[PDB]
Amino acid sequence: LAEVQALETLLARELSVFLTEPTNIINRITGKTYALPSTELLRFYEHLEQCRKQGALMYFLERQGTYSGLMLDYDLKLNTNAAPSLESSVLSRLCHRIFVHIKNSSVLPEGSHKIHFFFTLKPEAVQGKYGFHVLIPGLKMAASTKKSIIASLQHDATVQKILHEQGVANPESCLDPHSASVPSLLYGSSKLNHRPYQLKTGFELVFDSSDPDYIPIHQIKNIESYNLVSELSLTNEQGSLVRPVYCAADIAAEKE
Repeated sequence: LAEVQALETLLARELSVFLTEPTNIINRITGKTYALPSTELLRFYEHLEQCRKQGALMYFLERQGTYSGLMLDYDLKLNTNAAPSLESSVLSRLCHRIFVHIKNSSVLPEGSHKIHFFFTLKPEAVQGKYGFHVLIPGLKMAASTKKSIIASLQHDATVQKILHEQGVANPESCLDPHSASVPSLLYGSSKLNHRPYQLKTGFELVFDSSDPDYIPIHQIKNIESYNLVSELSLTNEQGSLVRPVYCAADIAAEKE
């Protein structure tokens, strides 16, 4: 733990400079809030990944803010008491359905862009409920656009059919309706009494405004070869694999 303590004091000395005053990151272990600029987020995520690779206990939260990446928090009750299979072919269709509502939102920028979907599930169940996040960290959109996509996915009959076929006993009440507001847990961190979400697989989706009908979805190879906490952050913009796709958003109106 010696090398973990060295990083913990390093984080404390590098983030104390950004202590909130009369907010994007919360350290629930220490109860201190910080206002980090985007230029300094990559160094922060670089230090967390070091602590993650050593199994350090951390509990950092990331406020989704008004304009950031999209997260979908599912809390599913399964037909059996075992964790969901979540085969790659099933999650690929989920990506397609999620993207159909993204394209229909009319916020995507012009040109060719790479979208990355990430699926992390909770290791153990809480109150008989299993959960998994669908992180689209590089695709930055407004909070209202997230509520539109979330509301559409709640009524998406195709998504409900897939979940029910996988054994989900609550396909209509599993998607958190407040997914656009809850802070995103950084990858390696979790509550003291709960295990951290583990990344199963990610998918790469290439989209071109020229040909909108061609939507190839391929699985990501060597995801663990990247700074996972940085690639999965909804507010990171300096990732290597995940490159930001800035969607249309009225910044000020979205805050008001």
